[PDB]
Amino acid sequence: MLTTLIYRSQVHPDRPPVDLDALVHRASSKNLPLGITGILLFNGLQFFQVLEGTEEALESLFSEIQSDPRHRDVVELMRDYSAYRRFHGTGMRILDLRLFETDGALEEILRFSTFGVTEPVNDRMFRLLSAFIADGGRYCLPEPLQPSRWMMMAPQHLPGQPCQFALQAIVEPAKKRVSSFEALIRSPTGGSPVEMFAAIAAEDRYRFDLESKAYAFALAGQLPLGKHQLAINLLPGSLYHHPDAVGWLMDSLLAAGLRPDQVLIEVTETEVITCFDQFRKVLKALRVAGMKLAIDDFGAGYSGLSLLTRFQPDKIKVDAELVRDIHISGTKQAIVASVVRCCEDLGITVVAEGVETLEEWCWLQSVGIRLFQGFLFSRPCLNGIGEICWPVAR
Amino acid sequence: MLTTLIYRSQVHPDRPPVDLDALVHRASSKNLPLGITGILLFNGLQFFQVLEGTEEALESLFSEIQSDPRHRDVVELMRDYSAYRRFHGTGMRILDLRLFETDGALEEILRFSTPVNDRMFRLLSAFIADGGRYCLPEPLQPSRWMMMPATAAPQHLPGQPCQFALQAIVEPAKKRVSSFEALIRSPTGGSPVEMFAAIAAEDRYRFDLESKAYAFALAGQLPLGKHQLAINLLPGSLYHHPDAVGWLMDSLLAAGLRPDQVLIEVTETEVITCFDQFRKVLKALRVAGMKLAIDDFGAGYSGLSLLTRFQPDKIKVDAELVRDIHISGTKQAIVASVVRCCEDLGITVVAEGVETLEEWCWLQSVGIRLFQGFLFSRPCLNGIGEICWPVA
Ligand SMILES: Nc1nc2c(ncn2[C@@H]2O[C@@H]3COP(=O)(O)O[C@H]4[C@@H](O)[C@H](n5cnc6c(=O)[nH]c(N)nc65)O[C@@H]4COP(=O)(O)O[C@H]3[C@H]2O)c(=O)[nH]1
Ligand SMILES: Nc1nc2c(ncn2[C@@H]2O[C@@H]3COP(=O)(O)O[C@H]4[C@@H](O)[C@H](n5cnc6c(=O)[nH]c(N)nc65)O[C@@H]4COP(=O)(O)O[C@H]3[C@H]2O)c(=O)[nH]1
Ligand SMILES: Cc1cc2nc3c(=O)[nH]c(=O)nc-3n(C[C@H](O)[C@H](O)[C@H](O)COP(=O)(O)O)c2cc1C
Ligand SMILES: Cc1cc2nc3c(=O)[nH]c(=O)nc-3n(C[C@H](O)[C@H](O)[C@H](O)COP(=O)(O)O)c2cc1C
Ligand SMILES: [Ca+2]
Ligand SMILES: [Ca+2]
Repeated sequence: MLTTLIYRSQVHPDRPPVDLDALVHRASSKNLPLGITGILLFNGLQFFQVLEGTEEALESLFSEIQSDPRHRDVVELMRDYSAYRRFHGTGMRILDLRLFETDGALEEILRFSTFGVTEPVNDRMFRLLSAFIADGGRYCLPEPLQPSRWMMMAPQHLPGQPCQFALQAIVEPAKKRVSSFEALIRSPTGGSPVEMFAAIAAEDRYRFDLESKAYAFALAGQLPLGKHQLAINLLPGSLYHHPDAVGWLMDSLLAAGLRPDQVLIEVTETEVITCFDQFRKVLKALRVAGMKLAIDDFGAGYSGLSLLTRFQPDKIKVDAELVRDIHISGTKQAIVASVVRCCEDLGITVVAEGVETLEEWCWLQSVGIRLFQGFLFSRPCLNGIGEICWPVAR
Repeated sequence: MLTTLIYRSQVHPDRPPVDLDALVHRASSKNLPLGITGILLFNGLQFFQVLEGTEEALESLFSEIQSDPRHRDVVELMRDYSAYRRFHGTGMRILDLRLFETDGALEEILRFSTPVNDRMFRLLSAFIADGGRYCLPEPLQPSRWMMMPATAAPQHLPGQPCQFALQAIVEPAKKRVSSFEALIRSPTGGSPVEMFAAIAAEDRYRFDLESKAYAFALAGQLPLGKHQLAINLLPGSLYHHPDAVGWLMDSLLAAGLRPDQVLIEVTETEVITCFDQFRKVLKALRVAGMKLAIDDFGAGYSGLSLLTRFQPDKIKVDAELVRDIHISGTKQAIVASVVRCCEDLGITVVAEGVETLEEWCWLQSVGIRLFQGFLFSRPCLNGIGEICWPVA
């Protein structure tokens, strides 16, 4: 079955320039008997390749290409089924963009290429080609943000309590600064939030979720606290199945020596979406009281920034599924960069969570993320502040 | 109940400089007895104002401000309930941003106000850093444009269980018609709601699919040419007989049309509820060669997570996001982000329900080039309607 594969990559500027002549001669000669067609674009620093052929033949070739030491930062942009070949000729075509001016490159592409009965601008492949020609260095990973240039550098449990809390830090690595702490619920035996809520009767889970926060506020009250935000997770139901849940949280946090502005509530969009008029009453009560709110797991389940027409949170936490393998996904790169920009324009804080690798941290930083949560920096610490690992040079 | 109101605006660059001394002086003197506080930022071309006070007082004030001839392009950025007054003891005060060094303006603000964890402060920072971002350019001012006149030919086609109205999707910068969208009508000329209500509930999926033959027949006889044909389908009507894609393929080819010429429109709200069955339809569409568009993008608040699963050829920005975009900083930020994301992904963006020049101008400023709405073209029963173009 005919398939299209589109990727971008970049060269090593430190090494001798790649023989473009030998590359394209051997490519075109290998591709032809395998039924592989397409075009290669080169701007002096970046490669852009469109590959056409069977799914099995493109998977075999991309594996060899990803593995090729001539280039790095290989980012897949498109991979889908096709009805016709766009490129024709007994081999791989190549354009050195540096030697074309203004729109001569798009002119040479359109010489031998077929884009159907409608205008070429109606083809996604052509639009992706145009975007690389007009502005290719856009998602080119900067040299200081190359992952290869980076490397990475006590408290007891409480079984007597009905619940305990683990703390995970939100960090800003550029200033080596802890931004805030998120409280994660744990069972008396140190079990997960799943295990904890499973032990609670279903009709009592909303009330338990709200009242467990008294133990989170108390813990935060005994810690070197001072002036970091405390994020707590709540179901929206737990907030409005109660006569004054906002006022209850208010009394509970103030008795622990915390401030309204220091406490942030984390809810997801999936949880909120079914009940806007119910939630907007709760958010209003939170705002007036002085408490903050984040939209958590933004990317998982129902997620869109058109949600921001209903209300604007103080913070948006980008889901770990958008963060996962962002270094190779053109789709995830575009989406996260879009979130960063929208929130910057609206004055909404952005946190990327589930950050596990340097490659994730580096690419998230290139698209504008400054606040990070994940195992790479700091793991959740039961009833205390865990150690933070900072990325250092070399 | 305390409320915060934040907006930005632009001066008239060809008119004499307004005495801002007298403006702010009178403002501060009027604001304080009414329980209104805040500040004004000025960079030479743009204003940025924070207003604090009751919902009633700020409503009354902002209404006078919106009608004020001293400025234009008033864009509301924030309106929400507030915990406390950030500018207590300051009815109104102006800061000329050109009179400050790099962090100087922000440090002055903090010395007289009552902080990066505050949304108001972050919005203040954004205007100080890059305030010219959503500043509407001079050639894109609504007053610099005017719509043109011009002839349609609607025709009743008998012996059909349904008819189709055609509305053009246009590119005004090239005065070019991109595509035509087929909108179903009853044999009498009634709405899509009027048509489907006459069909039995369990036969509505089949009817939706089968009716498309009459849309292809229309398109082939209009000569179509190098134009796309957009058709509206329920996802359910696509995974329903086993050969639904193949049926549609046979029907369009017999009409003289090409696969790449036909685009399928499914709404964001209906797709998200059935990813699992839509996936096999997606494979068949791309093997066959037909295109896919996500319609009403934004209406189900799940467009971003949808682009994670699959990438359509086109998205059509919901008419609600287009509505009042000229005064909504929220919608301006959202649409501009969507446009930027789609540009990176190679997805075509079309704005829906474009009714006014104000909408078209601000849509243009955030990157949109394809437009659908009553401003340019109204739906025409079984034919190509007349198209109005904006002229400078
Ligand atoms: N794989 C991976 N995981 C990472 C990484 N960094 C952090 N995590 C983890 O992801 C979870 C936090 O995500 P969440 O969306 O808050 O998801 C949480 C949160 O929703 C939650 N939860 C925690 N406390 C409460 C609570 O008090 N009430 C409610 N309703 N939910 C809670 O239950 C979910 C499961 O939480 P946890 O076991 O505490 O697991 C934590 C955590 O350890 C990473 O780099 N990689
Ligand atoms: N206020 C305003 N409205 C504008 C403007 N421009 C276009 N419209 C209109 O909005 C509708 C097109 O949007 P839609 O989301 O496709 O909404 C359509 C579309 O979803 C639809 N529809 C049409 N044909 C079919 C069909 O064959 N099958 C299915 N399932 N739905 C269809 O039913 C809906 C109702 O369509 P219509 O009566 O044809 O009404 C059209 C149309 O006249 C504008 O500038 N301002
Ligand atoms: C940017 C770039 C594009 C490439 N394109 C192709 C290609 O289209 N076809 C191909 O066979 N090899 C291509 N290669 C080379 C392969 O990665 C790999 O070196 C080659 O398949 C090995 O073949 P050989 O050693 O048997 O000659 C490309 C390499 C780079 C860096
Ligand atoms: C940039 C801008 C900001 C303004 N801010 C205020 C304000 O904060 N308070 C106020 O009373 N008038 C403000 N005005 C003036 C009002 O639009 C309007 O002229 C005034 O409220 C009319 O009331 P008056 O006739 O009693 O002066 C502002 C005008 C402009 C152009
Ligand atoms: Ca959380
Ligand atoms: Ca439609």
